[PDB]
Amino acid sequence: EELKGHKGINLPPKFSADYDTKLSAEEIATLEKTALEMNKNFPTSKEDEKNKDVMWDIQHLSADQKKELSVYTTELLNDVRKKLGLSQLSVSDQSIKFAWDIAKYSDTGEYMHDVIAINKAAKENGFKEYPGMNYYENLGGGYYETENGKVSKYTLQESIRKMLVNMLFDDGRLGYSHLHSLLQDGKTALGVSLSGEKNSISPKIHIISYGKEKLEDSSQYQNGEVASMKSKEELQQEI
Ligand SMILES: [Mg+2]
Repeated sequence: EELKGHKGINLPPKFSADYDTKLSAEEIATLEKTALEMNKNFPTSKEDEKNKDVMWDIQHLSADQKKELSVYTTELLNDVRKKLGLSQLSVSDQSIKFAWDIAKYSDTGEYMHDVIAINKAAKENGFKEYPGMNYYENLGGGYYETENGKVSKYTLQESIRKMLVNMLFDDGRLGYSHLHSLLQDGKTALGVSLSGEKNSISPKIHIISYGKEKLEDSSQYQNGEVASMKSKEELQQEI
C-alpha cells in the first residue's frame, strides 16, 4: 500500500531550519534521538522489492534515470521545505547537467568536496565561482558500494533517504552545515549525481542546489518542474 511505502521524512516536534541555535542542549539531544528513531526504517512497498533487481550503472545512467534520481530526492526535500514554509525546488535539465558535471570532475579518490571540480562545473554551466569554497554541494560518502559500477535503484533510494535523515537530524559533528544548506531559503533548483570508480567502497552522492542568484547575469535559467509528492498528512487527512 501507498502509506506503508510512503518515504516522507517524519519531522520531530520543535524542528526548524535552525534548531541547533533555537533549542537548548537537552532539547537538541531529544529532537535528534526522536527523529533518528522515527526515521530508521526505509519505508518499502512491493514496487520497492522489484527495484532491488533494477540495476543502475552509476557512470552510465540514461537521461530518464538521472531525472528520476533528482525528482525522487527533490520530492523528499520539498516535503520538509514546504512544511517549514521554505521555497520549493525544481528539477531541470540545467540542474541535472550541472550536478553531473560536478560528479564527472570530482576526484574519485577524494572524500571531501572537490572545490576545483565544483567551480569548474559552475563556470561551464554559467554559475558563479567561489575560489576554494563550496556553496553548491552536500556530499554523502560511503552510503553504498559499486559492483562493476552497478547498484540497485532500491539501494540508491534507500541511501539517499538515509543521507537526508542524517543531514537533517544528525549533523552536529559537522556544525549543522548540511542542515542549514538543505533548508536554505530562496533555493529554487536541485540536481543529484553520483560518482565513483567501478569497484569502490567509497562512491558518492552529490546533492547540488541553489537559487537564481548563483547564475551569472548573462546565464540562461531554466524554470524546470517543481517536484511535489502528496504529504503523509494530506493522505491521512483524505481517509
Ligand atoms: Mg557534505
